[PDB]
Amino acid sequence: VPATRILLLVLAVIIYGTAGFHFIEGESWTVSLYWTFVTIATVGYGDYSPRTPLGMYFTCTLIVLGIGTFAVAVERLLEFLI
Amino acid sequence: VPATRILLLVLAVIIYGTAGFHFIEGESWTVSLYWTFVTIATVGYGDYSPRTPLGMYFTCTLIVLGIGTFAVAVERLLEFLI
Amino acid sequence: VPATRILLLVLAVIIYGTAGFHFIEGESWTVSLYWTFVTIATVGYGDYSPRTPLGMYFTCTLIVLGIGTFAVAVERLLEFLI
Amino acid sequence: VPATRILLLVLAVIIYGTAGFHFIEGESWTVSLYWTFVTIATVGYGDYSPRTPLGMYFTCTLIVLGIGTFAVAVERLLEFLI
Ligand SMILES: [K+]
Ligand SMILES: [K+]
Ligand SMILES: [K+]
Ligand SMILES: [K+]
Ligand SMILES: [K+]
Repeated sequence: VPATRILLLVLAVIIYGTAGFHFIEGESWTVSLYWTFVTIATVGYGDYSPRTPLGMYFTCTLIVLGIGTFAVAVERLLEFLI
Repeated sequence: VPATRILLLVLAVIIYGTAGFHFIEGESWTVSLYWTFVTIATVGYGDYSPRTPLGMYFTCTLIVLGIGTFAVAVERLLEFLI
Repeated sequence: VPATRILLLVLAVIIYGTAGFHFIEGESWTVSLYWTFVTIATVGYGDYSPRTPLGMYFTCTLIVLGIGTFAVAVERLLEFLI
Repeated sequence: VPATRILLLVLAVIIYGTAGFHFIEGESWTVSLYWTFVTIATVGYGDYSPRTPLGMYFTCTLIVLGIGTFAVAVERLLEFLI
C-alpha cells in the first residue's frame, strides 16, 4: 500500500480524534491533538482521558480505527528514514 | 484464520474483561467496557485500574488473553478498511 | 524457537521484574507481579511506578529485556489457543 | 539493516528525547531519560508527562520518531539474547 496513502489515512485519524475529543470532552485543540497521538500510539499517559460515557465510547472507536493505522504509518516512515 | 472467527474471539475477550472488571472491581458496565478496550489495546490510561488482589490477578489474565487477540483483530480490520 | 523455551524466558522476566520492584521500590509481592505484567505488556497504568533513581534505571532494563520477550510469548500462546 | 546501526539510531532517539524533556519541561536528566524510555516503549505510566504546548508538540515528535525505532531495536536484541 503506497506510503502516501497511509499518510492520508493517519492524518484522517488524527483529525477525527482531535475534533472528537475537543467537542465531546471540551479540551483545547492542542491538548486534543496531543491526546490523540498519545492514544493512537498506545502511550496513554492518562493526564487526559474521557470523563463522559460518549467520550468513552468515542475513545474505543478511536482505539479500534487508529492504533493499526498509526502502527502501519510509523513502520512506513521507518523505511524512508532508514 | 478467518476474519469473522477473529471477530468472535475479540468479542469473547471483551465480554470476559467487561464482566470481570464490573463484578470484581465494582465499576459500571460502561466504565468496565471502556477499561477493557483501554487495557487490551495497551493504552492503559490508569483512570481506572484494579485495586484488589483478585482484580490484579484477573487483569494479568486479561492482558495475556486479550492483547494478542486484539492485535490480530485490528490488523484484520485494517485489511477490510484498506 | 520452541514455545516452551519462550515460556521459560518470559517466566524469568517475570521473576526478575517482580523481585526487583519488590526490593527496590518496596511494594508487596502481589503488587510487584501485577506491575511487572502491566509494564512488560506496555499497558502502564501508572497506579504503580518507580519513585527512586535505582527503580527508574531498573524499570528501563525491564522494559528493554521484557517487552520483546512478552510480545513473542503472547503470539506463541495465540497459536495454541487458535 | 545491521544491528549496530539500529543501536545507534535508538541511542540518538534516547538523546533527543532526554535532552528535549529536560530543557522543555525542566525535569532532571535522570527523570528525563526514564520518561523517554517509558514513552518510546509505549508504557506511558503518566507519572511524568509534558505540561506545556511546546512539550506536547515535542512529545508527539518523539512518539513518531521513537516508537518504531525502539520496536526494531528490541526485536534485534531478542535475536542476540535468543
Ligand atoms: K500504555
Ligand atoms: K498511564
Ligand atoms: K508487530
Ligand atoms: K502500549
Ligand atoms: K499507559
